[PDB]
Amino acid sequence: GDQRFGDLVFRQLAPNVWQHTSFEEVNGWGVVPSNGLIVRDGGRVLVVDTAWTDDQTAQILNWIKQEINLPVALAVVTHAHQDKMGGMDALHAAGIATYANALSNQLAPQEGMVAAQHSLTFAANGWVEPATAPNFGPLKVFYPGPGHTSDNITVGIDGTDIAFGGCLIKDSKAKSLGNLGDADTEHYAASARAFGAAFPKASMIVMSHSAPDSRAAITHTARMADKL
Ligand SMILES: [Zn+2]
Ligand SMILES: [Zn+2]
Repeated sequence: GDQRFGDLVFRQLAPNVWQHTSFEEVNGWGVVPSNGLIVRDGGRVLVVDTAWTDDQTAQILNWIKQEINLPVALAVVTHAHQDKMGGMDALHAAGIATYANALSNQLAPQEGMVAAQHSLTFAANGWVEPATAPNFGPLKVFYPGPGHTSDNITVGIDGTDIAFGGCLIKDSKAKSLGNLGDADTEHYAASARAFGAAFPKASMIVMSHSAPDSRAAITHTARMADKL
């Protein structure tokens, strides 16, 4: 079921999980949807990724205030690209603590993005170091390796059958991995598979530019990456 607030679209995926969608015209691609998540965790709300712009991100915050009416404690952004970090200033103006891979924060200035306030670091097995992600509630953050970008991270939602692949994962019907300009073509397949292995039971795979899919999205993405 889809709900609308301004230029955004919201779809409920689980009793306490919603997908947020914002659009931007991208040369050679079209009017591209970018998806993120909204998670209600007891008396607070957690956000995964911004919208493409500050104005669109402010609309996510206003929709949370209206439909959920619980304060937004934090946001995790999954890499330093406009569709995931374009709205950082809107989060900061609202007093929301922001987190990103330390590498995302390092790359953010070069990418024309505003860095997150806090940096996440990861173990050699890809799992986030818990001292860098305190009070993340059901969010389980995993760095699968370089793929779509060198800094892309993924998030699993504990207590649900959902795992969010961000821009690393394409749906099971995709014909390419899209723009490979910032991609790691040598490690993409292994990174896609590391994401699948980190959340081995998730049956609903959420991704940035397609509607939620089955685990066939992971298998297919990795098969496409094997040809690179
Ligand atoms: Zn990207
Ligand atoms: Zn993307």
